[PDB]
Order: sequence, then C-alpha cells, then structure tokens
Amino acid sequence: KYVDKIHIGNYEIDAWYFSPFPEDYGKQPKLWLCEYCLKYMKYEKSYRFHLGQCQWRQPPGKEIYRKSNISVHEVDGKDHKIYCQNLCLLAKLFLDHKTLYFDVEPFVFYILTEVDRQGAHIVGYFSKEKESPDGNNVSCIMILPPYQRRGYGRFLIAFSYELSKLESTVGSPEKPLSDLGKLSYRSYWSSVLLENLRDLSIKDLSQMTSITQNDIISTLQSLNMVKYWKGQHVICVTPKLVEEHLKSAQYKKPPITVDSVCLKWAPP
Ligand SMILES: CCOc1cc(C)c(F)c(C(=O)NNS(=O)(=O)c2ccc3ccccc3c2)c1
Ligand code: NA
Ligand SMILES: [Zn+2]
Repeated sequence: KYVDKIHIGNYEIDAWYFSPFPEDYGKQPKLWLCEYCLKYMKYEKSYRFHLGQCQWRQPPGKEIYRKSNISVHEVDGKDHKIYCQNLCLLAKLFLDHKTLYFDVEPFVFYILTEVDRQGAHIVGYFSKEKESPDGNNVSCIMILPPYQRRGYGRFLIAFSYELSKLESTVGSPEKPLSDLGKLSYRSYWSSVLLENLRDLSIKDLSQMTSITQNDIISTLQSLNMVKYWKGQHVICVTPKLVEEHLKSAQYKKPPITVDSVCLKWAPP
C-alpha cells in the first residue's frame, strides 16, 4: 500500500504516482506534512502537536526573490539534506519521471511560496543541477495540484530562465516533462518569442531569452514562422502575423511577472 492522500497546510491532495516513503508511512490512510519544514507524519494527532511546536514559517535557505507576497527560497541540497529529501518525496507524488529523492547533494532547490500573515506557504519548486553537463537549467519542476494552471508554473519557468540569463548561458528543462509541463513550456516559449518579435536571428533570440536554439526552432516551427534555406532555419514572420498569434486567449491571463529588480542572486 502506497501513500495515496496527503494533508499539507489547509489542503488535502490525492496522490498521482508512487513515491517511496517508508513502508510504515504508506500503509496509513493519509500522510500529514508540515507545510513549512516538510516533516511527514502518520497521524492527525502527531500533526497537530507538531504544528504547535514547529518554529518554521518559511522554507530554509536564502530568500533570493521577494516581491509583494511572492517569494523564492534557494536551498542547497548539501546544506539542508532532510528538507530537500522530503521535498523530493512530496514532488514524486505528482511527477511520474522523477527518479532521485535521497541523493540531493548535487542539486539546488528553488521553493516558490505565497506569503500571508501566518507564513510563507509552499506552492511548488524546481530543482537544478549545480553542474549540468547537458545544459539543463531545470531538473524537475512541480506545482502542487491546487495551484496548477493559476500562473505559478509560468512564474517558475520564467524564473529559471532569469537565472540562466544571469549565468550568461542558455538552458532547457530536463526531459521528459510532465504533460502539464510540456504544455506550459511550449506556451512560455511561444509567449516570449512572440513578444520579442513584436517589439532578430534565432541566435539573437537565444541570447536575449536564454532559450536554446533548438527550443526556439521547434517553437517557431509549431507557429509556422520559420523558413529553411540550404540547411539553416530562418525566421520568417510579418509583424502582423505576430500580433494575430498574441491575440489567442492562451496569452490573455495576466502573469505573475519576475521583476529582475527583486532577484537577489549572483551566479556561482
Ligand atoms: C506536476 C507538474 O507541475 C507543473 C509544472 C509546470 C512546469 C507548470 F507550468 C505547471 C502549471 O501549473 N502550469 N500552468 S500555468 O502556471 O498557469 C502557465 C504556465 C505557462 C504559461 C505560458 C504562457 C501563458 C500562460 C502560462 C500559464 C505545473
Ligand atoms: Na486532489
Ligand atoms: Zn514543521
């Protein structure tokens, strides 16, 4: 018997996938998680006692982004091992393709929280290899189900590319993506490229956005905005066609924007 339901914060959430919590935790009807320190517990009574004792009201690590009540904490897997392992166990309940939960030292974790009077409430995260040979600027990215399709995933994707810009590099998420992640990345790439084309070579868009040339090219192909000439992809778009694409409803929702001015981060 696996964990099939969690209580975290004020949410009850059904599991989507197997996550390797210890056997005696999976057997329980529900797993109870402290939303601040991510300790998982077997019983409502141990949960209620913990909530009166726990002094955490936000993730550990350094707050590298704060604008209004939106916050991002950077958490080193080597500095906060247990927390990052519990985060990976939580994430695995909603990610099919995540395979690493306990060897968290090679990773840095970026925790998105929404803050109110009581504390900073976890929304989602992405992990990232301290050293990525493959040029991946995201390893795994997960938004908890009650926050999905509400702009938080768009914020986290945009945030991962802001880090890449500061690192003077391009990057791409590690594959395979979840289905929602796949849809979200394609819409993000489209929105960014169309906006830049409205206001360039493929190499130019790559340096401006930190999106890889491959991801630009596949996105421009899906939009039918590229020609091919003697082995080279070439941007082929009229300023009117760009506007028409931005009209589509899928870009109508107002984003939670990443304000470069509020990002407190120096590249390693
Ligand atoms: C278990 C998987 O967890 C995830 C993972 C990722 C990467 C997600 F993005 C999400 C999510 O919740 N996506 N929906 S979104 O944030 O509203 C959104 C995202 C991109 C947009 C681009 C352009 C215009 C609007 C957009 C809205 C959930
Ligand atoms: Na649910
Ligand atoms: Zn706690």
